[PDB]
Amino acid sequence: STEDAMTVLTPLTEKDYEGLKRVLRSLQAHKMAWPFLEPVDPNDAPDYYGVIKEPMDLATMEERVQRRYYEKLTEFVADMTKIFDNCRYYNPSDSPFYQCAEVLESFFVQKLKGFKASRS
Ligand SMILES: CN(C)CCc1ccc(Nc2cnn(C)c(=O)c2Cl)cc1
Repeated sequence: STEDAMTVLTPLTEKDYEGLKRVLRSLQAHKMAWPFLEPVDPNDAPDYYGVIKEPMDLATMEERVQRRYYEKLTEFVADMTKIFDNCRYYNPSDSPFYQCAEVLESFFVQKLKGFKASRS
């Protein structure tokens, strides 16, 4: 669609980056974001970094947003998706972390759709 191709191809502008920061800030304020605010502490999960190839967290994405690391929205969505995919890969489905990933990913999808709608 218009938004799917924009998402893949349209370079992110400074104006886009205001929208990206708003989305990230709203995730960081969400009640269910607590497991994802900061990198996974190895002492919470001793085998985590031997298993998870590309860790991700909201503080690392905040740094990348500040530095204009992302050229396309697809790259931003991929980093965010890693947070939730890593969590569901490593944890059982009845884990509170896994449940937080399900709730926060649905919230991110709601916010991401709003952001894509306003790029016009
Ligand atoms: C040092 N801490 C006890 C602080 C509390 C805390 C912070 C973040 C997490 N986040 C984790 C942890 N372990 N694993 C396997 C995960 O997947 C995730 Cl998302 C947990 C506790």
